[PDB]
Amino acid sequence: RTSLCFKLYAKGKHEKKTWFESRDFCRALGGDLASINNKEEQQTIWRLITASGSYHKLFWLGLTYGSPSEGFTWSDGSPVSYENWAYGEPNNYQNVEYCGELKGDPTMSWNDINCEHLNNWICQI
Ligand SMILES: OC[C@H]1O[C@H](O[C@H]2[C@@H](O)[C@H](O)[C@@H](CO)O[C@@H]2O)[C@@H](O)[C@@H](O)[C@@H]1O
Ligand SMILES: [Ca+2]
Ligand SMILES: [Ca+2]
Repeated sequence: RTSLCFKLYAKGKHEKKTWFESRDFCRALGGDLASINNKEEQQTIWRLITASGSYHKLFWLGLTYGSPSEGFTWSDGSPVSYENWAYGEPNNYQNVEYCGELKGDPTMSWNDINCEHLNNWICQI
């Protein structure tokens, strides 16, 4: 009753999803794509990664670009109260990168990528 819990969805290519497909999946089970709003949540997700041996994997988070006057937003509506972008990111590479992915290594860094790319994902509930 006092927290959301996180769950990794590491998938082979035949079951990977776009950002929107991943958001729809997490919402259909009663949650949303995961937001990382502070260092505590970052640590919780890193611990899940260490527990699963799911090392060096990339995962969709709930980061998505809104209108120009909103900038990057979290799908769950939470504030962008913490940022852990990789160096130079977000860079909107070739003008087509509007969704955020986690690099699931010890840096736990974020990168904007094309929303239609197939990826693993993380839900919260
Ligand atoms: O592929 C687009 C991506 O390319 C470059 O990033 C590289 C690396 O730093 C990333 O961690 C991995 C995983 O996304 O992708 C590339 O190998 C950068 O130009 C990056 O901004 C861009 O999104
Ligand atoms: Ca949160
Ligand atoms: Ca990028």
